[PDB]
Amino acid sequence: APKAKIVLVGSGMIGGVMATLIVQKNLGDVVLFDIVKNMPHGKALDTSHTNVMAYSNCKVSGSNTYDDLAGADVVIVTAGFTKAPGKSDKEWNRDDLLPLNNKIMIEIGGHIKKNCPNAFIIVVTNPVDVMVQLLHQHSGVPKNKIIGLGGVLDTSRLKYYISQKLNVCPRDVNAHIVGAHGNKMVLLKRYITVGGIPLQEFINNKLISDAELEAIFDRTVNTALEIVNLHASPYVAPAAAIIEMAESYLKDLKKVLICSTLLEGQYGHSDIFGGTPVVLGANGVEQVIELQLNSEEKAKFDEAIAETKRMKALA
Amino acid sequence: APKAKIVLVGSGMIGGVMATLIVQKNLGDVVLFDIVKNMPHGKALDTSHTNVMAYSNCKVSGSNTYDDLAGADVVIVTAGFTKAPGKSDKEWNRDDLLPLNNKIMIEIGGHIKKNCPNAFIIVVTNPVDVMVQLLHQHSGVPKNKIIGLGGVLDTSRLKYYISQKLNVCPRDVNAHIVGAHGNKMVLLKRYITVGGIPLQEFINNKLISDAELEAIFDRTVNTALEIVNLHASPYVAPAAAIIEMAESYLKDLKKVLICSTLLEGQYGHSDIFGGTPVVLGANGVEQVIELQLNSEEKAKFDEAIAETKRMKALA
Amino acid sequence: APKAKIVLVGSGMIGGVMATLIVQKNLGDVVLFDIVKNMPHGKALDTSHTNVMAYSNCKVSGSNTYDDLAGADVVIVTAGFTKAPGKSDKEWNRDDLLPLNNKIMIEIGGHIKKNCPNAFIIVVTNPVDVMVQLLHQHSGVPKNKIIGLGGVLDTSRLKYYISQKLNVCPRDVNAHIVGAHGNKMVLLKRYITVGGIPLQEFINNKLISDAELEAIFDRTVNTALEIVNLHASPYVAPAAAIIEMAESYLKDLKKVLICSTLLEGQYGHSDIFGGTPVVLGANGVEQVIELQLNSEEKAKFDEAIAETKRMKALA
Amino acid sequence: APKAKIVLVGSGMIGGVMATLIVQKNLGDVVLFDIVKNMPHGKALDTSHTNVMAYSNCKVSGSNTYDDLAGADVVIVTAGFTKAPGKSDKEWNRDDLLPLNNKIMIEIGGHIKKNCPNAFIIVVTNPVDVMVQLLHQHSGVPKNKIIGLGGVLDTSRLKYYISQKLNVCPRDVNAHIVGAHGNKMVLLKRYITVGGIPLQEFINNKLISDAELEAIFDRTVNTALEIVNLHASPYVAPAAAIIEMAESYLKDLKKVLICSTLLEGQYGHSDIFGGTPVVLGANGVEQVIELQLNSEEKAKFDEAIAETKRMKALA
Ligand SMILES: NC(=O)c1ccc[n+]([C@@H]2O[C@H](COP(=O)([O-])OP(=O)(O)OC[C@H]3O[C@@H](n4cnc5c(N)ncnc54)[C@H](O)[C@@H]3O)[C@@H](O)[C@H]2O)c1
Ligand SMILES: NC(=O)c1ccc[n+]([C@@H]2O[C@H](COP(=O)([O-])OP(=O)(O)OC[C@H]3O[C@@H](n4cnc5c(N)ncnc54)[C@H](O)[C@@H]3O)[C@@H](O)[C@H]2O)c1
Ligand SMILES: NC(=O)c1ccc[n+]([C@@H]2O[C@H](COP(=O)([O-])OP(=O)(O)OC[C@H]3O[C@@H](n4cnc5c(N)ncnc54)[C@H](O)[C@@H]3O)[C@@H](O)[C@H]2O)c1
Ligand SMILES: NC(=O)c1ccc[n+]([C@@H]2O[C@H](COP(=O)([O-])OP(=O)(O)OC[C@H]3O[C@@H](n4cnc5c(N)ncnc54)[C@H](O)[C@@H]3O)[C@@H](O)[C@H]2O)c1
Ligand SMILES: O=C([O-])C(=O)[O-]
Ligand SMILES: O=C([O-])C(=O)[O-]
Ligand SMILES: O=C([O-])C(=O)[O-]
Ligand SMILES: O=C([O-])C(=O)[O-]
Repeated sequence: APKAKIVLVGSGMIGGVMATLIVQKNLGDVVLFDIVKNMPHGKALDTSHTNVMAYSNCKVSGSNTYDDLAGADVVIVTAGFTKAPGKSDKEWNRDDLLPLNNKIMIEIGGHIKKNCPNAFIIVVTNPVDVMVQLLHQHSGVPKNKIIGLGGVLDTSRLKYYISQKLNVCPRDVNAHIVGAHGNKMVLLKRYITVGGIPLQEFINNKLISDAELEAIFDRTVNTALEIVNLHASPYVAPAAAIIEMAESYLKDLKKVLICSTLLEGQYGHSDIFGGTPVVLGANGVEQVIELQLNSEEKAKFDEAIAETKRMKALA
Repeated sequence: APKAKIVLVGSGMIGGVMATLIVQKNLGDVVLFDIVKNMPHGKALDTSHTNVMAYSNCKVSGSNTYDDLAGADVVIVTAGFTKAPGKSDKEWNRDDLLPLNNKIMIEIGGHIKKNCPNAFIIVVTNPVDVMVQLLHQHSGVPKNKIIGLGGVLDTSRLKYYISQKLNVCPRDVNAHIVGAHGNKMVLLKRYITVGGIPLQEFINNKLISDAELEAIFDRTVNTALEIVNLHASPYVAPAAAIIEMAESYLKDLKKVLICSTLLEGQYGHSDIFGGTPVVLGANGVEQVIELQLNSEEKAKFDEAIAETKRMKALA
Repeated sequence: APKAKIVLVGSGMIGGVMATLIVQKNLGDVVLFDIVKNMPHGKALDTSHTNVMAYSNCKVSGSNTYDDLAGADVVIVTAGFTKAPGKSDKEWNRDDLLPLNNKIMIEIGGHIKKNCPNAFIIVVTNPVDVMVQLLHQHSGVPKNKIIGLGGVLDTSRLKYYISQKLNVCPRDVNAHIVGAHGNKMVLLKRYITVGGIPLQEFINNKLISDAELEAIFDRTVNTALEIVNLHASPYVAPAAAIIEMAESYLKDLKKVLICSTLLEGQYGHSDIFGGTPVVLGANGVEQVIELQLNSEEKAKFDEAIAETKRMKALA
Repeated sequence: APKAKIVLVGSGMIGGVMATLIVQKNLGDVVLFDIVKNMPHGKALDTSHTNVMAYSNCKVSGSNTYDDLAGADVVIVTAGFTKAPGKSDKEWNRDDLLPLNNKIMIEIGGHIKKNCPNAFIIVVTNPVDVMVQLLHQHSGVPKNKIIGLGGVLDTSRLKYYISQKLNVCPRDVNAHIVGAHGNKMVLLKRYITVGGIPLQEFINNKLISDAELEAIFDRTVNTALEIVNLHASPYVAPAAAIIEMAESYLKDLKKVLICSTLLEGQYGHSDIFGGTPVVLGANGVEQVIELQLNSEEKAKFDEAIAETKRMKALA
């Protein structure tokens, strides 16, 4: 009334799952945009039939034409590479995607600025905390209208693994991972709860040990690498996390979700994007929540931001 | 496969909303049982038509026959009075329902024992922490198969009021209210989080004050009384809370939900029911979670239990 | 984005269920407006807490102030009486509500015209086909922006009863009831299908007989009277039907739903509202579908319209 | 209570989407079984994290071990090839998959018979009407406990394309495609409705022409080939169709869904599987609905069955 138009800039693995989920949730019309000929049209056609099964009414079209960004309410950018040429799966590292994906963000930014400067933008392309700022710079959109995927996905993994040990509903575990989406992501032990209860109570009761949690933390950090080596760069959970973010915007849910956003002094950092809880509603990023980190937690945050900064200089 | 059978023992205000929600969620077949002639049949007929609008397939029938408890998978007991004769709305107090509702619990307990001893039982009738134990005693069901409504409802109010001030999604506020469902309910300030973050951070940031929270606590405790004086004994949110509990059981969600359950030493209390977080799944109460209360919080818990104990002696 | 504002003009039995369902479906902010003091505020407060259980974010407020119609995207009018003074339940007839409810529609129409002339209006108050046109006249809204409840509800009953006999999913039965919502509602036997198959195939196979269908038709026509005599004027299924209609508008689903709408020559009738399939989407009534009735079916349609016309002259 | 166990025998493109949708809908625990090492474990891990985003509690595990079929409530067989070696995309034909997939069905059948003879089986592997009977023969399961995917998917395409022309909600178009899932699928023009109304009324009103419908029929038959040539063998809509079928079984919805099932005289055919409306509920195929085809429609049905029969002799 009128339906949202959601343009998926990138129609690869994450793009495909997002289109599926958008139709399931009847969230809006979908454009699967890609530079690859034919493929987005095929995925769009396949996906469009699910309107019947889902009792939805969302158009799904493919596109190779950047001007289809015109009219977009939400733009989700997954365009780019998941691996660097010559690198084995064992040495997979998001940092190595920087020289492959940087020029793509600049190009897409220019098209967003021309065609849909008032759209809400979600950047996914890795290394995401670098790429989101690059796209912010070139798209010209306001700081409250662009975020990067990271924390919703990283914490989904931490929350899930803890829930398996404790035999509780996965979403009843809450947790914070901040700073950057990469190997220096900051897993804040102090900010884990189970049914709203400090995780430390469960540790005290010997229901999960500190050593078990350490292993879960390592597993969380290395989850993408683990999945890359088993199969592929992850896509199902990334897509679900992105759609949770987009839905909070579209429906004005005002969920607290950890995303990469422009810092303007929070944690002692400015002029850079980093992962922190934000509130997503109809006005985009309605609030940037600054966790009251202690000095040791802040030092870990600084290590994460330093990686983003290092790569930004290489970009 | 086969569909759950859910018997609503009591087809009044809460019963009606529960039947509506069960059909919306396609949770199982419903029996609206009541002692009142004709009424449950009328409500059942009205409600049954919503299967079409909801794309569900749940039978909804009315009953005046206790033997319809046979085959029940879940029994929800709302049977009883919401007010005592002669009392004004201003002096409404759940304690005064004790002499009206006690004999009803005994009667229903006998029918559950005969007809559906393996059912999962949710007791709602006030004063609920007294009534749930009375029904436990007379139904003979295992301790893991019977709970009382309280904390999900009480905390829904606290969570909601805080969310309104902070402009976040209501369910992103988490909170614990324990001990008893009544005027001595224990609102645990230390156990409030917003997006998994200690509420104290928001207080420190002057986004909500300690004085504002005090007023919200008072409002939470007095919410039922407020609604009684505006309209009626509450029913929509009670129904939704009950269905959240029943659904966690039926679908094995293993949600952490605060309910009245048999204490066997937790908080220093035995041989009594009280409100505490529990995990609800396919095996009923799968875990009783004991909050690691400090001495001052425990003293408040003791005050709540003392009220339940006092009335149990009067019953 | 921004959330729809849905004003329920009338906060009685149907109003209450609608508010509940709106929060369940997260459809928009809700105002429960009524002339009765305190009651709508109490219902609103109770209902608002269900945002937590439902993972929704819809405001629910009560109102006695007509100016709260300002800003409404959807207005649902249930204001008025369900029974006439002095009449027994056995002689309940929607026609007798005419002198009670006519002035109410005029009053509400004036307030809609002043405060929300661009809102989409759903009229429920009986006798609905008369009341909807009266409100159209006094509100001044376009013909595509106002409909009356009838056919979705009447057919939910027919569809449901047939589904019970045939042991199929209720919504897999499709059926048309047209003309007017009252005792001369036209049940079109030729337009019944089961899984898209003509009902006649099932009759031929002796899975349901013509005599059984006749009894189901009578039951359908007399369903409201049946429920009135068992309990009350129906409210759960009416609410669900209304919300199905409102949702199709709000989400641009373009569902085909039978509603009372202004006829401009369809079926040989003009200058009157009657029940017919329409398509509801973002532009309101996007299409009025005229069934290609045979002469005998049309004669029944004429009998229904004649009742609406007779009462319009009395109004 | 206890959760269903759903084993996906085949963890390729359709398997992946099914696992995603099962978690979205919280339908049961999932095993992604495949002969490929590592891949199913990677997909399972990725998918499992979506329990958090979806508020679900479904295990998702990978497997290379056939014995994990033990305990299965539902088994969905997508194992096998989507294309034949040496064939271009332009000459893609499901018939050519016969020599590649036949031995796979026999092998899987033996493992089902040993490990989960009481499971409900959905066969997807092409050519599906041949493969489903082969699996029936080797698994030994009852005729009411095994179906093949076809008609839900084929009709989703027809329904969708018509809905686009008529600007109505996709699922408000109903249609039947019977006989076989392949190039001789029978598109029954007489059995198309829109909002329960004969499509012929819309043709009479010049809202869609007979020539337009002919083009839509051709498009429907050739949809898989179209998607193969644009992208890949279809997977998103196949997955959604399969999950609609599985869900109707698991939740006892009793939906009418067109599937491949054992014919025992319907349409004059026995000892073969073919596509026809069936009712899916807790007892599996609860009803086989025989459309009362006219002689010309039956001749088309016979042509479809003849293809299945021809390939069965080659198998
Ligand atoms: N931030 C996160 O939490 C997170 C998580 C997972 C993956 N990722 C990243 O997301 C990105 C996409 O992952 P995927 O699995 O979907 O990859 P993919 O390779 O399957 O899809 C990427 C698509 O981008 C397309 N593309 C390239 N240039 C384009 C352009 N200019 N415009 C439109 N499309 C273009 C490619 O043709 C391809 O189809 C990768 O960079 C990956 O590393 C980020
Ligand atoms: N625990 C909680 O958080 C909570 C919250 C709200 C209300 N309540 C309590 O729930 C109860 C029901 O509230 P309501 O608003 O639905 O009340 P209600 O008066 O509308 O309905 C109660 C129904 O119980 C019926 N009844 C009486 N004896 C019966 C019997 N032996 N078997 C079956 N039915 C019988 C009555 O006829 C009536 O229809 C009250 O006791 C109320 O105080 C508890
Ligand atoms: N069209 C249909 O299919 C259909 C179906 C069922 C009921 N109905 C009709 O819907 C109407 C409402 O039914 P209900 O069960 O909700 O009745 P109800 O008596 O419970 O509620 C009606 C409410 O309207 C209020 N009211 C009176 N004047 C008002 C005004 N000027 N502004 C706002 N509110 C006002 C009353 O105070 C009352 O709370 C009745 O007329 C009933 O006959 C229509
Ligand atoms: N009936 C229908 O309407 C319909 C529609 C679309 C596709 N299909 C068919 O479904 C099948 C699967 O399609 P897809 O897109 O998922 O193909 P896919 O190639 O992506 O996946 C098939 C999987 O089967 C696996 N496999 C092979 N042998 C196996 C065995 N013995 N046990 C377990 N797994 C085994 C492969 O390793 C592969 O991962 C194909 O035969 C396709 O033609 C049917
Ligand atoms: O960035 C990624 O690839 C991830 O974490 O899924
Ligand atoms: O017990 C009650 O009445 C309540 O809190 O709603
Ligand atoms: O109009 C009514 O009262 C009904 O049909 O529910
Ligand atoms: O069988 C197929 O490949 C299809 O129709 O999607």
